[PDB]
Amino acid sequence: KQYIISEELISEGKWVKLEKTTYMDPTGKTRTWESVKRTTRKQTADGVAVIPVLQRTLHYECIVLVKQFRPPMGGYCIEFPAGLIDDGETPEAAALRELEEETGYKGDIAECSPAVCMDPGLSNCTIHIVTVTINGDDAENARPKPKPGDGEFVEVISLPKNDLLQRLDALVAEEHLTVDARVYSYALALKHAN
Amino acid sequence: KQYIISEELISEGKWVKLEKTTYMDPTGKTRTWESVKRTTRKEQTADGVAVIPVLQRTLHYECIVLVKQFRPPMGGYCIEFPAGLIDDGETPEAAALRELEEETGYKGDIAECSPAVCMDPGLSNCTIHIVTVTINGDDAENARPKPKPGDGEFVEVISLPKNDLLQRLDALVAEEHLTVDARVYSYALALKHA
Ligand SMILES: C[C@@H](N)c1ccc(-c2cncnc2)cc1
Ligand SMILES: C[C@@H](N)c1ccc(-c2cncnc2)cc1
Ligand SMILES: [Cl-]
Ligand SMILES: [Mg+2]
Ligand SMILES: [Mg+2]
Ligand SMILES: [Mg+2]
Ligand SMILES: [Mg+2]
Repeated sequence: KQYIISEELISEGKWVKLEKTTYMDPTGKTRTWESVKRTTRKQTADGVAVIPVLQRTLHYECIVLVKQFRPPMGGYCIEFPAGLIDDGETPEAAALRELEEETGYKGDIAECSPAVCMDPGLSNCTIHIVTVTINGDDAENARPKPKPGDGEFVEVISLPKNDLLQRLDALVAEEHLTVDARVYSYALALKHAN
Repeated sequence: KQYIISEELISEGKWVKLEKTTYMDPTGKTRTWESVKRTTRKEQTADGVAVIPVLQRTLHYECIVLVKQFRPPMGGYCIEFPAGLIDDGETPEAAALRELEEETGYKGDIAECSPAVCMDPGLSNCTIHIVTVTINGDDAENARPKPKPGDGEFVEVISLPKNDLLQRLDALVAEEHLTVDARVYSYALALKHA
């Protein structure tokens, strides 16, 4: 019933552009929206986010997260490891590379989502959520070597999966950080299950 | 260590703006970023709310109540948690219960309310509270729920069992052109992983 009529460029930066979208509502009334898009997509999606399950025998399973200064937020955020998918990369492979660059961990693909939207009221940004287990007992993950590209400054924070939500709430209360909504959603459902 | 130096307007719409952010990196070097922000945020603790609505009924498996809407930024239909912006002076909890009723017809009870969490911190400053609400579907008020959408809001309600949410979401994605929201997918993945 609904569809895009036209998109007017309002402003293009190097990384992000702003558009005026004209669309047909289900009545037959023409309406407008202000949309954002990244200029970097071709791809299955703009990016990947990695859910990295760190498994070490005789330890709690942990979820590996990253803390970074985020200039749109003017502050530090706690997120799943994540980045853009390179021209001609599969989402799986983008996931293992990002996880290594950002955390030093080398992991295994467990499962891969379809393309899912980041903030559909605002942007067309999409990611694949890639679940990855990390054999924390293998020698290659013993002393993880993070390989951060230019201008990435990443702190690695591992939290137990079985208490994820309480541990994040504690970091927020103590450290003036913003947790990522996907992280929080995941943490919430771990408590809401069963 | 890192902090904002300046924020320069590039382009302001009625609803969304684009800014050039200058910040200090942890090496002591100036860098820039392109930041999106919504024009509607005032004194709220966040831009919006998303509602995790747990529909409870005697002799029924618990359902998660979701909404399907056309999203002009995406050029297509998206499956999301019920959600909207927080009105000036409104509490996140009030916004949540109101949005939930407007979009779905259901009258919820507050369970919990997150701190403000970021939607896409590499792109925007946009934040929400994620509000978990239970719906007593045995209450006569919630028997034949009537949406009360606002102007230009066109919503379909989809209720899926919590105990099979991820497979049911995948089935819907198999049947049509539609994108699942990343928070919904994250929550569904955690329910499997638990
Ligand atoms: C119903 C009407 N008051 C309205 C119309 C469009 C929008 C909007 C939101 N985000 C991006 N672009 C446009 C908000 C409100
Ligand atoms: C590596 C460095 N040239 C760089 C710097 C900034 C960004 C960026 C991304 N999204 C929005 N705004 C800015 C991407 C890359
Ligand atoms: Cl897992
Ligand atoms: Mg990253
Ligand atoms: Mg990266
Ligand atoms: Mg809404
Ligand atoms: Mg609404």
